[PDB]
Amino acid sequence: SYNYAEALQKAIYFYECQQAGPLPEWNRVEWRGDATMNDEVLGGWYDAGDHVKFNLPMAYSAAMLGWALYEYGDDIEASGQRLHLERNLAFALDYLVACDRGDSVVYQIGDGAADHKWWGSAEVIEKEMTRPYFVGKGSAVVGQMAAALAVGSIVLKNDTYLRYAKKYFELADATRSDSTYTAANGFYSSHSGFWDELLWASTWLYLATGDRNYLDKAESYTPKLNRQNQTTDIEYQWAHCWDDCHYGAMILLARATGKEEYHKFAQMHLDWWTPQGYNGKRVAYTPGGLAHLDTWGPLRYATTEAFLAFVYADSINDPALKQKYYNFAKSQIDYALGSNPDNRSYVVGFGNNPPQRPHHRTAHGTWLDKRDIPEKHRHVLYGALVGGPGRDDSYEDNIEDYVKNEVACDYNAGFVGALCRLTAEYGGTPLANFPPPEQRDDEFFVEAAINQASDHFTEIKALLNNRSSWPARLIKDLSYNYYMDLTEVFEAGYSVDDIKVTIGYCESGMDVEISPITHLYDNIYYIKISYIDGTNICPIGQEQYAAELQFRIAAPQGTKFWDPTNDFSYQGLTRELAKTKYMPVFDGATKIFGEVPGG
Amino acid sequence: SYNYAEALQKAIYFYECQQAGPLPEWNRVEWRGDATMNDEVLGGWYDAGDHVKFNLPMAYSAAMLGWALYEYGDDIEASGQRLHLERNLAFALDYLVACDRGDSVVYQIGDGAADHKWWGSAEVIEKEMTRPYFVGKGSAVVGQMAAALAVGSIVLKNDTYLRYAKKYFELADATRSDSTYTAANGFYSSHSGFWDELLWASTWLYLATGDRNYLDKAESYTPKLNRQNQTTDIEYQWAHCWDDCHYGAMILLARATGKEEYHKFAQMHLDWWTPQGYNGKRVAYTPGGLAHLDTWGPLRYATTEAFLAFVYADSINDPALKQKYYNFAKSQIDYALGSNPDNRSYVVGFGNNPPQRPHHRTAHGTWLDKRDIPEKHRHVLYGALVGGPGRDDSYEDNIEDYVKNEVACDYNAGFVGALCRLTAEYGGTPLANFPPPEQRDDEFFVEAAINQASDHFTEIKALLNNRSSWPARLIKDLSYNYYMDLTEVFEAGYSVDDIKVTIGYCESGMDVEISPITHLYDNIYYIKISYIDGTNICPIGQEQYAAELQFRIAAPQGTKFWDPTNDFSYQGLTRELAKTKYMPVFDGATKIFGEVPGG
Ligand SMILES: OC[C@H]1O[C@@H](O[C@H]2[C@H](O)[C@@H](O)[C@H](O[C@H]3[C@H](O)[C@@H](O)[C@H](O)O[C@@H]3CO)O[C@@H]2CO)[C@H](O)[C@@H](O)[C@@H]1O
Ligand SMILES: OC[C@H]1O[C@@H](O[C@H]2[C@H](O)[C@@H](O)[C@H](O[C@H]3[C@H](O)[C@@H](O)[C@H](O)O[C@@H]3CO)O[C@@H]2CO)[C@H](O)[C@@H](O)[C@@H]1O
Ligand SMILES: OC[C@H]1O[C@@H](O[C@H]2[C@H](O)[C@@H](O)[C@H](O)O[C@@H]2CO)[C@H](O)[C@@H](O)[C@@H]1O
Ligand SMILES: OC[C@H]1O[C@@H](O[C@H]2[C@H](O)[C@@H](O)[C@H](O)O[C@@H]2CO)[C@H](O)[C@@H](O)[C@@H]1O
Ligand SMILES: [Br-]
Ligand SMILES: [Br-]
Ligand SMILES: [Br-]
Ligand SMILES: [Br-]
Ligand SMILES: [Br-]
Ligand SMILES: [Br-]
Ligand SMILES: [Ca+2]
Ligand SMILES: [Ca+2]
Ligand SMILES: [Ca+2]
Ligand SMILES: [Ca+2]
Ligand SMILES: [Cl-]
Ligand SMILES: [Cl-]
Ligand SMILES: [Cl-]
Ligand SMILES: [Cl-]
Ligand SMILES: [Cl-]
Ligand SMILES: [Cl-]
Repeated sequence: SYNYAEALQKAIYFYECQQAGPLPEWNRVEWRGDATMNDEVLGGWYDAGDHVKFNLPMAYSAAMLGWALYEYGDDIEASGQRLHLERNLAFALDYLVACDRGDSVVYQIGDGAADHKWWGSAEVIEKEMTRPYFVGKGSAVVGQMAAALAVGSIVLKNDTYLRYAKKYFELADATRSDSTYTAANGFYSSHSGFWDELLWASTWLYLATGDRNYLDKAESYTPKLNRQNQTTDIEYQWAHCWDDCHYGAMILLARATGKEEYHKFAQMHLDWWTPQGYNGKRVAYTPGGLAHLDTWGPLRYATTEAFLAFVYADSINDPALKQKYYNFAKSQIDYALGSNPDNRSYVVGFGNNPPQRPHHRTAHGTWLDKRDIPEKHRHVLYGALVGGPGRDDSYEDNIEDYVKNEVACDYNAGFVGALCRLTAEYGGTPLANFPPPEQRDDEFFVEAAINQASDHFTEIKALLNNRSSWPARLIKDLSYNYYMDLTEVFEAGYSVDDIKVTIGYCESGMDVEISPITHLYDNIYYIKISYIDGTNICPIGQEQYAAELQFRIAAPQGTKFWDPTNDFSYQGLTRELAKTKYMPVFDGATKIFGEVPGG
Repeated sequence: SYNYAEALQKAIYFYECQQAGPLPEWNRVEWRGDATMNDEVLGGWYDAGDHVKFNLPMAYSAAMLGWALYEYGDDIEASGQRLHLERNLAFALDYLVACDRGDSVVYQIGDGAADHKWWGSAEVIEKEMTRPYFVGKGSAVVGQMAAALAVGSIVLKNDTYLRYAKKYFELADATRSDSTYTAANGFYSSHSGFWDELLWASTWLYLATGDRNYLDKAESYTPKLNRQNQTTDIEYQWAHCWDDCHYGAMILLARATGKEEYHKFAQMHLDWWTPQGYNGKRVAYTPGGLAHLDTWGPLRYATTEAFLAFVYADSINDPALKQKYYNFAKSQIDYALGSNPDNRSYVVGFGNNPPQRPHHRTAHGTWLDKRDIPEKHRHVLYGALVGGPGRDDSYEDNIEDYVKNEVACDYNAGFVGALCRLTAEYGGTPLANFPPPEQRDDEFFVEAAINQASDHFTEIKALLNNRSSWPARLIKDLSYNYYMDLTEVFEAGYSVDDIKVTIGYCESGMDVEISPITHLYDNIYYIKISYIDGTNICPIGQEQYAAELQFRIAAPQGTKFWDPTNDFSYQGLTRELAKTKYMPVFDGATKIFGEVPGG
């Protein structure tokens, strides 16, 4: 089968890849640093392969993580993953508490259009754009926030989360309107309305407190749910998801009240997902056996359903129904992990032939605001469940396909609960030395070329690069040195002041200084090129990743002695721009790349 | 009717505006310097409003100026213009001799297509492009060169001119082909063929030598001349012009031999030009009275025929014919001078309401390869006869109209000879102080703007301009100074070494240095911006006429003393670029523009 413990390990790690700054000390991702530190609310998760904090799918995802712990936290101790899941969840819940603004909440950080227009790493995005925030009291988003904190308070034994959960619930339930929820439009619009979120939140508050007032509230919301088409049944032909949690709330109410109506719903809905269907009606299935709800993120929907199915089956006694729901659930998870017509994992860094080009900016690690360069991802986004194949099982691993190769908090969330269930049952041993170290590239370096050369001068075209990625970062006090040998000038009967330093081109907006020619030792001299605000050299675009200077060092015109062939920093240069080690880069007084004459 | 001596004075001065480098000592044009000094053959005239040396019209123009002297040289001594005409002619003839290559000649300098694509002054064109030369033995071009030298040898009493007239004629007569005359195609293509040039050259050689053999040659060419349409007559329904000199040749042979065939031709030809016409055939006439041969350079054709008409009338005795031809001649010239429906001169810088926007590069004096800027010409192209009006006497003085407002060597050539005839008869007094000095604008200067101001720095955007025009020219050792008062620095406890100079932008290809901050006197200091090869600041285009530099002069970050309001070079600067006199420009050690503190 699969190593379900390893899959869970990675599936949890994914959330560490998504953390906004400040990072917790326990963050295990070597290519992530503090990012978006000027955000109006710190911490929390970037939503997908972007850098927007969208509170609806964020809170949804945390609620699902808390649900996993609530069902199976004791059952996953063997795998060693319980503590990882717990602290990863607190990280998000802390963000939700931090969004509190009294009569409203911060519900979004980032303008989605502007965020999406740019391709580059989290840690440098503030060099590209200012990130706005948005405040309101939308019942769906605030209700999902309440739900997340309620389940959170239970599994994390935390009074503060419970107090915020109640506050948020009262706010959503007083407001009864999504009219102040605007900034997520077209990305995470409230399609189903807010009645499902009030149901889901009050259900979890009932589970957290035992106060039957919340049970009464919860049940009072079920006649407000959307109907299946034009019938009197509650809608069941869809998945538990970021926009609609009434599905799982009904399952939770089945077990807590034992009432018939909730079991009838549960089995109607779950039946529609199974290959056997509900009275001849069923979700689309690929020939390969994937329950395929929609073009967008079909694995997300099916793996979340596998979780609901495991929980409902674990909660009933009928062996026929248990087997049917268990076999549906395991079949969807196993599809995602490799049991499909291509025998390939749809989880990054897991299993056989996993996706290698997820639509994920920071894991990609470009310097150029381009998706095609670099042609391979510089980092491994371990654990990320991709969108998945089409209705016909077709799929290509292509960074451009944000439909099939998107990754997201909400994709991973229900998938994590399902993997908890499968680990509990089959165990497995998590990877010992995970995550292993990545192969790194040079991050700060000069590329140089002989721009023009004559028998009295050397002209150098120098581009000081910031292509950092481990993590992408900014360095203000950047400089580099050009080392020369003046033996031939002295031997011909000339001196240092016979040699003059000039500039032939200085890139606009890169405030720059060049030192006088300076003695190092013997006949070896150098100039330092210093950028006053080196942070403007950053991997955010075609123009910004490198600063260009053209400088000339010249002997008096007409003369013939100049010999650049013995100059340390001239070594290996051609007419073509290339990386060189012999023009070393410094951060303040510390050399960070290259070599120096002697030492 | 007009001050013909003044018109003649100016018409000759036009050729001095046309001269290529090296210019003779006696050149009277303040806005012309040595130009195109890298040409394969030096001297000669730029053809038109451009900078090509086109040997066919150049030599034709020379031959015509020679003819003027031949007929009316003694008669114009009263005008004071004989010497001026003679040395101007000698200038062009010297060029024709210098074109000798033995079995071939240089017949063109500059590529017409390449030259005409660019709009700027003669003296800076080598910064723009590299000029080719062309060699061949075209019978028309070699023949015309021979003719010019043959007449020149007479009027200037010069054995070398005769020697080369004979050389070129023998080459043109042995080759009998225009096949190697290709470089001027589309500009000065040989349309008529070469038989007319051989007839013209051999006629002038006969008049120079008295050698009967040249007469026999000349007469032997007459059967090869083009016919008039389908008929038996030699073509008569055009003008003597750069392409076809058989008209003047027949007039010369009429007088030399007295033969009836030549007299018959001349009268037929001249009748076709007169208002009475020739047996019902006539050149087009504008209602205002201009014989209008063609939309291109109509004044050129009419005024050349005025000269031929004067010469033929002065050579016969029939009183009716004399009066008919003289009336025709004087009426064409007077039209050009202002006897027209607009009562306006079509000679630049002469008479009432003359043209002010001729199609002439160097006279315009741009700095940025545009016709429309500056909107008034910087220089007065005295004496230039423009193309002239349309068929209905319409005309607008528009730089863009290269049909109506073109000027050229051949436009002025016949014209000069006709003005010689008129001043001979009516005299007139030439202008005593001609040419008077031009009003100049500033040529080298800084435009500056406050690029950014802060409580601890000044940042300047500075453009060092070369919009030279009197004459357009190149300066290598260009620099300018930025002056500051550092009183507030010292009063706050800081030193000169606490003030840092950086660069925020340096235009590509402009080798520049900036001095350390330098003491002038008291608490006045400066930095000198020096361009190592300032000849790259030149008025040849939008990028070239100025070098942009952004520099910053900064006290430490955090300090509050910096005060630009007492800095000499800050006076008057705003956030928009403007010329400033307080950032003086230097050529080497010489201040060429602006003011210095304490002076
Ligand atoms: O009407 C059918 C069901 O619709 C459900 O809402 C879905 C929207 O109709 C669907 O367009 C949307 O898709 C998202 C996708 O979830 C996300 O991963 C991607 O980035 O953006 C897509 C485009 O917006 O998904 C939602 C939720 O699945 C209702 O929730 C449900 O009640 C209704 O039956
Ligand atoms: O075909 C009739 C006559 O043509 C004469 O040639 C002229 C060309 O036909 C005409 O196109 C050319 O026009 C020049 C113009 O003179 C010049 O100022 C301008 O810059 O460019 C135009 C294109 O070259 O003029 C020539 C000369 O008049 C023949 O010489 C003549 O024999 C013939 O009957
Ligand atoms: O919203 C769908 C999808 O969009 C992704 O961004 C686009 C962006 O919309 C467009 O402006 C830019 O030109 O191309 C990018 C890359 O496709 C975004 O990256 C995804 O997160 C999102 O699912
Ligand atoms: O040959 C006709 C006429 O052309 C003029 O040059 C043009 C040039 O051909 C074109 O490339 C450019 O765009 O505009 C200029 C000005 O019209 C040339 O200046 C004349 O001397 C010439 O008679
Ligand atoms: Br609000
Ligand atoms: Br590993
Ligand atoms: Br080293
Ligand atoms: Br005057
Ligand atoms: Br201070
Ligand atoms: Br002064
Ligand atoms: Ca909803
Ligand atoms: Ca050396
Ligand atoms: Ca001809
Ligand atoms: Ca000051
Ligand atoms: Cl990968
Ligand atoms: Cl690559
Ligand atoms: Cl040849
Ligand atoms: Cl008449
Ligand atoms: Cl003028
Ligand atoms: Cl102007």
